[PDB]
Order: sequence, then C-alpha cells, then structure tokens
Amino acid sequence: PVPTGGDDPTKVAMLGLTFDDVLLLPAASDVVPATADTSSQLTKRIRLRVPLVSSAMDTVTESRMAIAMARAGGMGVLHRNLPVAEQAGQVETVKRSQFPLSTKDSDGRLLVGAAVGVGDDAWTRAMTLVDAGVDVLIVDTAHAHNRGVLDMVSRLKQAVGERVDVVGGNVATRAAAAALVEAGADAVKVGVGPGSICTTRVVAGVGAPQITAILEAVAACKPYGVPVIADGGLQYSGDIAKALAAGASTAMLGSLLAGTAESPGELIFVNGKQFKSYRGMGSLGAMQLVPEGIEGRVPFRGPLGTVIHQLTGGLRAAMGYTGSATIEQLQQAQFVQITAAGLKESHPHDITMTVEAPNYYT
Amino acid sequence: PVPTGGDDPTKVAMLGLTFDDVLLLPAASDVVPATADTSSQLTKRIRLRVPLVSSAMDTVTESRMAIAMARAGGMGVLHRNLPVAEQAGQVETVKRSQFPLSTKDSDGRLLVGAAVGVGDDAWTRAMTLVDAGVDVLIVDTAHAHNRGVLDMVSRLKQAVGERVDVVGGNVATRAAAAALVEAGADAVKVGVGPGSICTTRVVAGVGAPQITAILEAVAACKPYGVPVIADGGLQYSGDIAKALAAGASTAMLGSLLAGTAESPGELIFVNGKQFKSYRGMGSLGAMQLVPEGIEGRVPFRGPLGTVIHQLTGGLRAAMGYTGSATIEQLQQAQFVQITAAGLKESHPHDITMTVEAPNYYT
Amino acid sequence: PVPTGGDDPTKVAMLGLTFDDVLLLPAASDVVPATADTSSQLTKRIRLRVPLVSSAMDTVTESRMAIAMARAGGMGVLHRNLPVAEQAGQVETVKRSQFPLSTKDSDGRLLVGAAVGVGDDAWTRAMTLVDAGVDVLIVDTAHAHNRGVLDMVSRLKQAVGERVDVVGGNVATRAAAAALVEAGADAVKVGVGPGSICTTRVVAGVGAPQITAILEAVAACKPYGVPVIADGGLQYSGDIAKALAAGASTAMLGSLLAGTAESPGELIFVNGKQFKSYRGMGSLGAMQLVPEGIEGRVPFRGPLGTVIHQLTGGLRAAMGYTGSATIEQLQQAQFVQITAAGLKESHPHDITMTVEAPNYYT
Amino acid sequence: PVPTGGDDPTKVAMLGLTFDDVLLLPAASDVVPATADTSSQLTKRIRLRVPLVSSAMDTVTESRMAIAMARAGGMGVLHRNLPVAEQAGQVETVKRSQFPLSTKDSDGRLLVGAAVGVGDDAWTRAMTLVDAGVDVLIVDTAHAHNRGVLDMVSRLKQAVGERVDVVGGNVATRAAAAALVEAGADAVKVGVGPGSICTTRVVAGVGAPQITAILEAVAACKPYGVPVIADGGLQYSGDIAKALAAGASTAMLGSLLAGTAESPGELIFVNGKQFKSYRGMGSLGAMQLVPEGIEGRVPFRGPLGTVIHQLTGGLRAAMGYTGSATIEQLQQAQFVQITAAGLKESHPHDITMTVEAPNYYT
Ligand SMILES: NC(=O)c1ccc[n+]([C@@H]2O[C@H](COP(=O)([O-])OP(=O)(O)OC[C@H]3O[C@@H](n4cnc5c(N)ncnc54)[C@H](O)[C@@H]3O)[C@@H](O)[C@H]2O)c1
Ligand SMILES: NC(=O)c1ccc[n+]([C@@H]2O[C@H](COP(=O)([O-])OP(=O)(O)OC[C@H]3O[C@@H](n4cnc5c(N)ncnc54)[C@H](O)[C@@H]3O)[C@@H](O)[C@H]2O)c1
Ligand SMILES: NC(=O)c1ccc[n+]([C@@H]2O[C@H](COP(=O)([O-])OP(=O)(O)OC[C@H]3O[C@@H](n4cnc5c(N)ncnc54)[C@H](O)[C@@H]3O)[C@@H](O)[C@H]2O)c1
Ligand SMILES: NC(=O)c1ccc[n+]([C@@H]2O[C@H](COP(=O)([O-])OP(=O)(O)OC[C@H]3O[C@@H](n4cnc5c(N)ncnc54)[C@H](O)[C@@H]3O)[C@@H](O)[C@H]2O)c1
Ligand SMILES: *c1nc2c(ncn2[C@@H]2O[C@H](COP(=O)(O)O)[C@@H](O)[C@H]2O)c(=O)[nH]1
Ligand SMILES: *c1nc2c(ncn2[C@@H]2O[C@H](COP(=O)(O)O)[C@@H](O)[C@H]2O)c(=O)[nH]1
Ligand SMILES: *c1nc2c(ncn2[C@@H]2O[C@H](COP(=O)(O)O)[C@@H](O)[C@H]2O)c(=O)[nH]1
Ligand SMILES: *c1nc2c(ncn2[C@@H]2O[C@H](COP(=O)(O)O)[C@@H](O)[C@H]2O)c(=O)[nH]1
Ligand SMILES: [K+]
Ligand SMILES: [K+]
Ligand SMILES: [K+]
Ligand SMILES: [K+]
Repeated sequence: PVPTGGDDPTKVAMLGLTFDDVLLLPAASDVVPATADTSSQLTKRIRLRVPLVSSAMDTVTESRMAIAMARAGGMGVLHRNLPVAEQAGQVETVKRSQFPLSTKDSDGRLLVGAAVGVGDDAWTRAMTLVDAGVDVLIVDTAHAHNRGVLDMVSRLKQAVGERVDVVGGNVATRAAAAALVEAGADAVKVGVGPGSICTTRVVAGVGAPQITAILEAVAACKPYGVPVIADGGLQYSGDIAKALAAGASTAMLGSLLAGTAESPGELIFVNGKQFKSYRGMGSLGAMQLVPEGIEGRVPFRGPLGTVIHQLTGGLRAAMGYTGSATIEQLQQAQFVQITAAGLKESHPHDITMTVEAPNYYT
Repeated sequence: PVPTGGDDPTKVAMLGLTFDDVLLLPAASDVVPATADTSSQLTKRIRLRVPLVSSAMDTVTESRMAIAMARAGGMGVLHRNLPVAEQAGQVETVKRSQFPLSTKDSDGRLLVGAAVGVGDDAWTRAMTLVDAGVDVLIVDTAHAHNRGVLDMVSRLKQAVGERVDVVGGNVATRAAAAALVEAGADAVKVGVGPGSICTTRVVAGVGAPQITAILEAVAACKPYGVPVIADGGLQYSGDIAKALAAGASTAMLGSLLAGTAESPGELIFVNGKQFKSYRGMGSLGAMQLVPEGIEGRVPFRGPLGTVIHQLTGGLRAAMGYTGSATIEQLQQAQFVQITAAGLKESHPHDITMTVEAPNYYT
Repeated sequence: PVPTGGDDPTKVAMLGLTFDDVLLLPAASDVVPATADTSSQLTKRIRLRVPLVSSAMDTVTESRMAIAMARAGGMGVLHRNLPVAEQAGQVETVKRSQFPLSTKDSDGRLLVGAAVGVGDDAWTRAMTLVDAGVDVLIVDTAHAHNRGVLDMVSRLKQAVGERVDVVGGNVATRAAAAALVEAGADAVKVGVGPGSICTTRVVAGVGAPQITAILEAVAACKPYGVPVIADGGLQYSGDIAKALAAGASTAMLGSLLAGTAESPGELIFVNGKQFKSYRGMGSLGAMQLVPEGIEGRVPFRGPLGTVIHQLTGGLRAAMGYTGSATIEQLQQAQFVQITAAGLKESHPHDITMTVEAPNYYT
Repeated sequence: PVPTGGDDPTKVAMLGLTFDDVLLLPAASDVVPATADTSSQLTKRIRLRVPLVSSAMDTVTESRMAIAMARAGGMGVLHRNLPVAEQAGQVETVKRSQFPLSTKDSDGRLLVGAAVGVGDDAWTRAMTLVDAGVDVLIVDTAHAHNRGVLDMVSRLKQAVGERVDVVGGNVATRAAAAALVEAGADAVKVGVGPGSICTTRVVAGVGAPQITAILEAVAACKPYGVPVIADGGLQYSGDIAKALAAGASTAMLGSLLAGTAESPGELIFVNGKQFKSYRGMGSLGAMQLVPEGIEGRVPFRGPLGTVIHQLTGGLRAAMGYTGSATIEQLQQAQFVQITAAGLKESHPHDITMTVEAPNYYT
C-alpha cells in the first residue's frame, strides 16, 4: 500500500513548502547591496523600479496609498468595495497628482490599478474604469480556475486589450496558471488562503503552501513570459526575497502596509498605543452569510516611504548574499529546506530584546 | 537496517496523517457554492440531504437533538446510557414528531438511529428498539475488530436485516473494515481515539490518525458499496470537507453540537459566559474502573440550525473550490501535505481579532 | 552528496523515534481486557506478575517502596547512594517482611534487587549484598559500553552467577546490547538520556530516542533470550504498552512512582497542593563537578497500589485492543508513525477539563 | 515533477539540520572523562588546550576577556568597532600581561587575535595590528564568498602570511569553503545566521542550518588540513560536542561569554536580578540603515573560569560517552536524527525544577 494510506499514489499529490520551511543559500557574489537592481516586470509591458504592489483591500489601498506606492516605485490597486463612480473618481485623483523612482506612463503620469469582479455589473465597472484612464485591471477572484473568471479575462483581453493589462485572479496550481495563460492574461496572481486575515484554509480546508504554489505557477507561466505575482502571507523582507527567488516577479503586500498612515481609516488608541483596522474583503463587515475572513487591528507604523525603504534594503541584502545583479538572477537562486528547530534558530533566541530594530519586531 | 530501528520493515507499518496535515487542492470548477448538492448515503439504503450525524453520547443526542438534526437534513443517534424502556420511549417520541430538507421514512415520519452494545442484554435492547420503530442500529463499541462485535452484527443483520440497517463499530484499519463488510455491515464507522474527549491514545497508546484511517477503510469498503462514516476529531467545516474528500460519505459530530441549545444539559455560567457540559462515554462519570475519557465544558453556541448552516456553507464552499457538483465527485479530490509552518500559515496570523466571526473563533 | 550534508551516508546513522512518535495499531482480537495475562520475564529466571520495576534512586526506592512493589506484583531496586551497611540492612528488612500477586522466591520471601557501581569498592558492596540475601544485582551505570562495566559484569557472573542474576547497565545501541549479552548479563537495561530529570542529552549531547533504542537492543538480545528493561521517559500507561510492544520485557519507572506515599522523603505543602522531592542520581545534590541531572518536585499521588492498578489497567486495555493474550504476543504488535498534529489529536483537545481523571492530568 | 514543486530537482538543494535535530550515539569506550585530551587545532599552526574562542563583538571581547580566555586555555579575538590605535593598544595590553593550560607563544607571551574588515582602511588596520604584535588576523565579514573578502585574504597572506595566521570570514556552503581554502586561508569560519542576536535569516532570508553547514565545509577543508571554526548558535556544552563531532575543530562563543564579569560593560539590576548588555555587531547602535542584529541583555553569570570549566566538563563527558581519546577521535562520532518529540524528551520534562544546576538553565 501507499505509505500514507490507501492504494492511490496520487491522492496526496505533493508535500507543500511555505516561506518558513526554506532558506536562501548564499552563492559567489560580486554585488554590493547598494548597487543591486531591484527592477522587475509587473506585467508583460509594465516594469516597476520596486517590485511591490499594494493589496486591493478597503483598508489598505485608496487614492493616497496608490499615489504613495506609485511615487515609491511600485503600484497601488484600488479596491472594488466602492460604487463605480467613486472608484473612477479615485482613479482620476491618482492620475491627476523627491521621488526619482516614481512609476510613470508615456504621458508622464503616475500609474494606477483597479480591481473588478466577474459579471455584467463588473463589466460595466471595468468599462467605466478603463474610460477613466486606468492602466491595469485585476480580475480579483478567490478561485480563478472557475470558467466564469476565465471567460471574463478573455472578454477583457478581447475588448480593452490594446489599452490596459489584464491580470488574472488567484491560483495555486500549475493547471490553473496554464488555463489563465491560455485565456490571455498578462499576469498571474498566486495564493489561496495564505493571507494573514484569511480563514479559507480553515472554513473550507482548501489551499496550498505559498512557495510550492509559486514554483508550480512559474513552471506553468515562464515559457510564455507571463509574470507571477505572489499575493498573501508575506510578513518580513526575507519573505519577499524568498518569494522572488522561488520564481515570482512581483509581490503584493497586505498587513505590512495596512498600519501605515497612507492606508485609509482612523487611528485607534488602545492602552496608550496606536493601531488601525485591518480586515479581509471576505470578512462579514466588508461583505455587508459564510465569511472567509476576519476583522482585526494592526499596530501603527508611519509613513509608507520608510517601510518600503526597509523592505527594499532587506531585498538588496538578499541579492548581495545570493550574488544577484538583477531580479532575473535572483530567480535562479537555490533553497535549503529546514526543520522547526532550524526555524527557531533563524529568529533571535535566548535574548531579551530591550530596543526595537527598524526592520524587525517579535 | 531499517532507518527507524530493528530488522523488521513492517514493525512501523505506515506514517499516518490527520486533518491538520493535509489541505484540499483547488481544481477546475464550474460549480457555484449555492447550487452544489450535499446529499450523501448514510447507509446502503438511507440517503441524507446534509451528511452530518449526531454522536451517540449522553451529553449530545437525545429526543430534542434527534428531532432537530433530522429536521436540519441529517440524523441523530440516541445514546444507550439509558434503561431500555427509556430509550424506546425516546425513539417513539422522535417518531411522533418550515423544514424542506428534513429526512423522513416512507411513512413520512422523521428518521432516527439508536446505539446498542454487545451481549444478550444488548440483544434484548436491540429487539425492543426495533419493535419501537427505529430505522438504523449502531453497534457502538470502541473496538469493532473484536469477535463479539462481528458476531453481534451478523446476528442483527440475520434477524432484522430486512427492516433496519446495521452500522458496525469503530475501526481504524483496512482489515477491520473488511471484516465488518464480510460480517454484513450496511455502513462502517471509522475512528479509534481521535475524539476531543478521548484518552485512549494516551491511556492505552492505541489509535490511528483519522485521514489515514479513512483512506484505509475506504480502500476496503468502496468495492462493496458500503459507506464509511468519519467519527471524531472534527472541529471545523474544512475538516468535514477533508473527511468527505478522503472517501467518507458522512461525518459524525461531537463537541461541535455539544454546545448547541438542543443538546441535553443545563447551562453553566462561568465569569459571565455560557458553557455546557461535555464528557466522553468512557469517562469515569459516564461509565458509572479504568476510564478512557474525560469530563469538560464547551462554550454555548445557540440554535442547532445556525451551526448546521455554517458547516454546510463551509462544505459548499469547498465543493465550489474543488469543482465537485456532488459528494461522489468530492470524494475524488486530491490532497497536499503541509508542515507545521504551513499549518500556522493556514490559520489567521499576525493580527489581533477585534470582532469574532460567525464560523471562526480562536 | 548526502542530503543532510557531507559525503558519508553513515554519518547520520538513523532517524530516532520516541514514545510520542508512534501509536499501536488495533488488530483482530478475542481478548477481554480482564482475561489478559500481564506476566513477563524480568531476567532469564525471574518472572513477574506485573512487569513493572522501581528505579534505583534515593527519592524513589527504599525498603517500604521495595516491599510495596513486591506486594503489587513487580519489584523494587534499592539505590546505592547509602553506605554499604545501610543498603545491606535495607535488603535484610525487605527479606524479613491481602497481596495475591506478591512476587516471592522459593522460601516465600519477597524478591528485591540492589544496585552496585564499578570498582573494587563496588565489588565489596556487591559481595555484602549477596551475603544479605539479595536476589538480583543491577550494574547501575550511565554508559554500559565502557570496558569497566563489561569487565565487572563478567566478574560478578563468574563469582555469584548461580546464586543471583546480574543486570547490565544502560545501553542505547545494538552493539552495546550485544556486548552486554556476550559478557553474560541476564538482562539488559535500555535508555541513555530520556529520564524526566536527566540533562545528559543537553549537557553532553549524547543519547538515543527510546523506541529506536529498544528496537535495536531487542534485535541483539532476543536471539539469545535475554530480557530487555525499558528505563526512563515513561509518563503514561500507553507509554508502557508501547515499550512492551517495541520488544522490551519490563519497564523501570521513575517519576511515576516518586509521588506515591511509599517513596522516601517528606511531603511538601505549597498553596494547598501536595508535592514531594524528585531528583536524579547525577544531580549536584545527589552526587555530593559537572552534574547530569536536576532537582525538582512532583505532585503527590497517594498509595502505590492505586497507581499500579491504573497502569496495569491501561496495559490490559492495550492488550485487548491489539489482541494479545500474553506479553509475548504483545511484543509483536505493529506501530504507526504520527506527526505533531497527530500528537495533539491523541490528547484531549478543544476542551476545558472540569473533573480530574484517575489516570490523566494535563 | 518534484514533490516540493516545479521541474527542477535542484531548486531545494538539501535538507539542513541544526544542533537541536541530532544526538551523539554512544559507542564502545575505554576513556575516562577526566583523562580525555581536549586539545585541538585553531589554525594550521596554533593549537589550543581548550578548543574555545571568544567572539569579536563590542560587548564580548576586550583586553580583559582576551587575557582571561588565553589563561583559561582558549583565545580571544578583539572586536574592530574601535579606533585602530585603540585596538593596537588593546593588543599590546594583552601581550604585556594556576593557569597550567594557558596558551602562549614561543616567547611565553599570551596569544591573542584581532578582527579586520575589507578595504584599504582595513589594510591599514591590519598592518598596524601586525606591527603591534597580533598572533592571528580574522577577516571578519558576513558573506565570505564575496570577491573582495577573498582578495583581502589573499593580500594578507601574501604580505604577512609568514608572521600571522589569516582566518577567513563566515561561510555556509562547500563551494565558499573551497574558495576560501584556495585563496590561502589558514582557517575557515562557518555560520551565517545562527547567532542568538542575528536577524539575517529574517531580514534577508539567507542562511543554512549549522550542522549541515559544518559538514559541508569540512567536506572541503579536511582534505587540505584546514581547520573549521563553528561560530554562532551554541547554547549548551552538548552543542559544542555536536559541532566538534560534525567536523569542526573549535567553537567561537557569543552569548555564552557575554554575561560573565570579564566581558566589557556594566552590571544592570532589574527586579533584584543581574543582567548585562549584549548586542549584535550589525545592530543599529553597533553600526552607528538596514541592521541585521538586535540589542538586548543576558543574565549575569560570573567569572569566566567557572563557565569554561563547566563547558569543558560537558565536552569531556561527551568524549567519554563516545569513546574518543582525542578531539580527532571525536570528529568521527555518528549522529542520530530526532524529531520534535525527541527534543522534548532530551530536555527535562514533567518536572518543576526548584534549584538551578551549574550547567543547565530552564
Ligand atoms: N471511538 C473510540 O475510540 C472510543 C474509545 C473509548 C470509548 N468510546 C465510547 O465509549 C463507550 C463504551 O465503549 P466500549 O467499547 O468500552 O464499551 P463496552 O465496555 O460496552 O464494550 C463493548 C464491547 O466492545 C469490545 N471492546 C471494547 N473495548 C475493547 C478493548 N479494549 N479490547 C477488546 N475488546 C474491546 C468488547 O467486545 C466489548 O464486549 C461507547 O459509547 C464508545 O463509543 C469510544
Ligand atoms: N485569495 C483568497 O484565497 C481569497 C479568499 C476569500 C476572499 N478573497 C477576497 O475576497 C473578495 C471577494 O472574493 P470572492 O471570490 O468571494 O468574490 P465574488 O463573489 O466576486 O467571486 C468572484 C468569482 O470567483 C469565483 N469563486 C469564488 N469563490 C468560489 C468558490 N467557493 N467556488 C467556486 N468559484 C468561486 C466565481 O467564479 C465567482 O464568480 C476578493 O477581494 C478576494 O480577493 C480572497
Ligand atoms: N541512565 C542514565 O542515562 C544516567 C545518566 C546519568 C546518571 N545516571 C545515574 O547516576 C548515577 C551515577 O552515574 P554514573 O554511571 O555516571 O556514575 P559512576 O561514577 O558510578 O560511573 C560508573 C561507571 O560508568 C561508566 N561511565 C559513566 N559515565 C561515563 C562517561 N561519560 N564516559 C565513560 N564511561 C562512563 C564508567 O565506566 C564508570 O566507572 C547512577 O545511579 C546512574 O544510574 C544515569
Ligand atoms: N556571520 C553573519 O551571518 C553576520 C551577519 C551580519 C553581521 N555580521 C557581523 O557584523 C559585522 C559586519 O558585517 P559585514 O560583513 O556586513 O561587515 P562590512 O560591512 O564591513 O562588510 C565587509 C565585507 O563583507 C562582504 N559582505 C557583507 N555583507 C554582504 C552582503 N550582504 N552581500 C555581499 N557581500 C557582503 C563584502 O565583501 C564587504 O566588503 C561583522 O562583525 C560580522 O561578523 C555577521
Ligand atoms: C482571505 N484572503 C483575503 C481576504 N481579503 C483579501 N485577501 C488576500 O490577502 C492578501 C493580503 O494578505 P496579507 O498576508 O495580509 O498580505 C490580499 O492581497 C488578498 O489576495 C479574505 O477575506 N480572505
Ligand atoms: C474516546 N472517544 C469517545 C468517548 N466517548 C465517545 N467517543 C467518541 O468520540 C466521538 C466524538 O468526538 P468529537 O471529537 O468530540 O467530535 C464520538 O462520536 C465517539 O465515537 C470516550 O470516552 N473516549
Ligand atoms: C539522567 N538519568 C538519570 C539520572 N538518575 C537516574 N536516571 C535514570 O532515569 C530513570 C528514571 O527516569 P524517569 O523518566 O523519571 O522514569 C532511572 O531509572 C535512571 O535510569 C540522572 O541524574 N540523569
Ligand atoms: C548576525 N550575526 C552576528 C552579528 N554580529 C555578530 N554575529 C555573529 O554571531 C556570533 C554570535 O553567536 P551567538 O549565538 O551569539 O553565540 C558572532 O560570533 C558573529 O559571528 C549581527 O549583527 N548579526
Ligand atoms: K538567529
Ligand atoms: K483524543
Ligand atoms: K491564513
Ligand atoms: K531528559
């Protein structure tokens, strides 16, 4: 019999690795961290100076956050939890608005992104957003291997292909990424359940660990040149370095940017400290059922520029350790799989911390 | 030599997996969660609309709980901690009893099951229960591979085989499932020690992880058309989805229904909060000795209908993710094996929950 | 290269399993738990009705504990931290002494054993103890593969081999067990580091997991018919069942008996709860340097007979589950390896225990 | 495909083991712990009586620590966070200064070492240190596979290779160790991330577990007779024994020596208990940016001699257990891999320690 039970060797397909299961192996390096080139292709036509994209969530990205992310070298994606006219107004506000790395189009204006669903109402929203000058559309769905999501992606590529870039929803397998690539998507977003606010892997018991999912999606997408975006489950800059090394071209950040000042919402004072609200788009409050997210609060951090600077410094240090001149070389790095004891050895241990580092906290 | 010690390669037969060791892999889907069919076979001749069955415990299932569970779309199994006359009276009360999914017999009365032991006194109890008009008998023992349990199953199926269905006791291996099938069981119940109130794996050191046990039992029960019931260890709707995807046709629930309003027992107030008593049938109090269970308390949950609806919504979401229109299709889904890091990535992390979700609580 | 580093495949010899890594598999059973025979061989000539032995520690075994253990069906081993005259007096007190299971010699006197070290002083102590009528001598060391221990075992076997039995020191490998058998020992004690009070694996970094060590030692001792004693690391009756199923013949208990009324020492009262002292023989206090043990307290348990009955009931339940009429049949049961999630499923989970079980506590 | 994902079997190159994943197997022994010889090679020409070195940290080693370590039988390495003239003054102070094991040169003067960076200013500091009477230069970096570090090592060996010994920076792979040996290093230091105060594996996500790294580096250094120094991650004397058995010849200590009276800094009182500062060299304060270390405090220990004696006693116990007369014989001991349960069993468990032992802390 099969060692794990039954007579079917393909019942348990594979062992899945996540960010905490692997470490990057140092290699022969001739690269100073300051000279590392952290530019990467977000889509087949858009290249960012910093490969970080803000999450399309109602407590993460709005006009201010989108403008700040575009100025810092990345991009912001406005959420679709607003009326269509309001979303178009936010797109116009971003496009209408020191920062040498800022992302700009052929007209010299900042780049913005918008998220739409699936359906005729979503089609009207997408048409309104495209008419307002949006550059990239995201078909933001929880299960992108559904036939409706693929049909919507094909429709958008057929209609507004010459003017915008269409990014498919979340996938976690090789077959889903291949289907999205065949459907005509310009970029594939990866991750089902690893988000810090998600309960999908608990409520439905469905998902896949992020590192293995990224590897599978890259094996499905790289021959066609389609970029891969790692979405959800990133907590440190080492996580971003690992996600890029596993094959992803861009990383989408949630809770790391929710505690910044540019994020929408009011500051909450609790017990002499500061926080702000963070919740999933599938949470009960956001969808007003069977929710697949939770509501919570993250500690307050400050300006987005400092956070992006620290994350980029960590990524530059990783590139220096691996000897990667560009991201295209960082994607050829190798991993070492570690156990739980190795995981606790990686973090600071046997020490009582008396002052916090800019890039680390418990 | 064997890597784990000794010269016998069969001393450590296999590596067992449980619910938290696996995740369900998304597949190509054309299924909407609202339009998925959750009906499944409880026995070879009885089909439920919601594949959930209440545990035969004195703190979980009685007349009220059996009626509520039959109305909700599943079934209840009355415990055998009562005198035979009282259990027969409970059966008659259930049979003497808005609800589109209610499970009914040919005459229009609600279905109900009843648990029996092993022996001549249990034989008299079984005859009384059959006379009172029960639909399915459960030979409720902790070890179904014993000779007495098989003899009792054969005797019951020869006596009242044409009238009621007989479900075999708890098994954890393929050989025991095959023995139950050969003895003439209409359904096989799986699980030895995974219950939240069990100490059998600690007191006796005997057991088997639930996912591996379900796979092993299904490998022997499926060829003969005998359904498999997964019993014990389920704490989320994702666990139910994983159990069904492993081959089981129905799931039997304990502590998940012990805190509802329909379960027997008075409310308990601790620090201003509500709880209800929950204890194993092998506990010292319940068996009144070497006990194999403990006595405890679980938080109050409210009406059973809300709990059943939340669990069924989670199962429907899992069916949508896997592209399974029917439970028979869900039983063909695949798994991915995860580590402890993947397990803590599955749950919400790096967040302080500010408001509790209807289907998730830490 | 080897996947764990280096070019030598024998550098990391094996993967070691302990009690928490394995579970007993149920088998076809015709055994009532009350009809199982728990008798087992302590040495090649001594048979115990209950296969449990007390540890030769100054906080566990003295004359009272030895008498109680012999009255319950097992045996006690007197510690050697006393002067030779006092130890001989304790042996005489035990021999000079309602209990149908009492283990007696031909003359109807309770059996007892004593511990000796290595050296000429140990030779004088051993001869004095043999004069006082001791029944079995334990060469109580921490490393039985040392030349001195084997030489001493050979000397004792040549001198007083017919009168008494000689038990070898603690081993952890197949080669050490083979050397002890060749030296002429009548029983082999297994375990290096798993003691609840030991720090040998942390201070010296030397040890082996108990299940793997037992399997390896049985691979060498069984062909010659030399019994195996599992010593250290046992916390539950399921652990005793696992140790006996792995191949061992008897289990030597430490902390499980230190909290009884018969153990030497006085009660300790702290915050309305009762404790008593427990310490290793390598501790700084016991050896009065680089200690290899610690000093602590364990909760009070009451009379030893109740504890012995609970452990025997757990063992009988395990034998009933595995279909083992005798311990010799229990030594052929199969294991299943479990993960950490399986381990947390094995214990009572997701519950708030209200009343204490006689054989379980968190 | 690869069971972890993708089509490249070399993406996840290997599985790394740390100190907590292995144990030393006992073997046939004719060695008394008090008669073992712990002398080991520091470099190709320097042999220490106690194979322990102090870290080049501004909170660990200064003149006093170097003198105490040289007297105790090891050696000290002065940190380079000081002005060049000040560090040369510390070197002269150490050279200008019961202890039968003290390490001395051919002129009866205490040995000492100093750390240098990479660059022309580092060249000036190195030349000043050589002219000031240093015995060994440690090219102290974080990534020694960089071209600059190899060039600096080659330049130092070409200039003052006949007067001083050059030890390369930290490596974690076989290729890096081979490159350092080819560059002309007298010794190779191993470890990237294991430090108790490091955050490199979190900020950059780059590193390797220590046991696998030591094995890989020894696989490249042993054929050429170049010693390997294990730096970082050692918390117990068992860790030192494991590192020596993996192939390392010496172990550099950080936090283990940062709480002694001879370490630089001042005593700190918190709730009646004594602590003192310990911070990483890449921490924010130490480099005064993206720090790769943290600042904290460790409990006060006392005189260095007692700590060194306890560590050497643990090492001698390990040598006695493995039957290793010399460190060269300890470097051939075998390992056994353990699980998380094995690690829990190795430490004291199910006990409430009431008095702290000299060599173990809870
Ligand atoms: N599912 C489990 O793992 C588990 C474990 C312990 C108790 N329980 C529950 O406790 C209640 C009583 O269980 P029970 O089986 O002890 O009832 P019981 O004492 O009435 O036993 C009935 C029959 O089961 C068999 N049996 C049970 N345990 C055995 C063992 N250890 N060895 C050999 N044969 C054995 C015997 O043939 C016995 O006559 C039931 O409600 C049961 O579901 C369940
Ligand atoms: N990434 C995740 O795993 C995840 C999980 C839950 C929610 N979310 C977020 O919540 C928001 C709403 O997501 P949504 O998908 O629930 O909204 P939605 O109702 O707009 O779903 C969009 C489409 O996704 C597909 N889909 C979604 N869930 C499915 C399921 N269970 N089975 C089959 N097809 C399914 C369907 O084709 C549907 O039309 C988005 O912002 C999304 O990113 C994400
Ligand atoms: N069972 C264990 O793992 C363990 C561990 C430490 C101590 N202890 C207990 O502590 C007491 C003293 O133990 P002890 O045996 O160390 O004391 P001891 O001084 O009586 O040692 C007796 C003999 O054991 C051998 N020995 C012990 N440790 C050795 C080592 N590290 N290397 C080589 N040979 C070694 C030597 O031959 C020595 O003569 C005993 O009661 C013993 O049971 C037990
Ligand atoms: N061993 C470790 O893992 C580690 C990590 C961080 C810091 N540290 C300690 O902090 C201090 C300063 O460390 P440092 O090496 O950054 O000092 P540094 O800034 O003086 O660097 C010296 C040389 O190391 C190399 N180097 C260091 N980090 C590199 C990277 N990320 N990518 C490429 N090359 C790199 C370069 O050749 C550089 O010129 C030292 O005392 C060092 O031991 C050690
Ligand atoms: C699950 N996932 C959800 C939900 N809303 C958004 N998301 C996903 O999480 C990502 C961010 O996760 P972090 O780990 O916090 O960075 C988002 O980009 C989105 O893909 C939800 O309700 N449940
Ligand atoms: C162990 N298992 C026991 C006992 N009484 C009942 N059971 C089993 O547990 C199931 C419920 O488990 P939950 O995890 O709480 O859902 C029951 O259906 C029954 O099979 C006992 O004393 N010990
Ligand atoms: C380590 N082991 C020690 C010491 N003294 C005795 N022992 C061993 O432990 C066994 C008891 O272990 P428990 O887990 O408490 O059952 C004893 O029988 C003996 O073999 C010591 O100082 N260090
Ligand atoms: C990471 N590692 C660092 C830093 N400064 C020094 N080190 C390394 O850590 C070792 C200390 O190890 P312990 O575990 O504390 O014994 C040092 O010897 C050095 O090699 C730093 O900022 N980050
Ligand atoms: K670390
Ligand atoms: K359990
Ligand atoms: K999650
Ligand atoms: K221990």
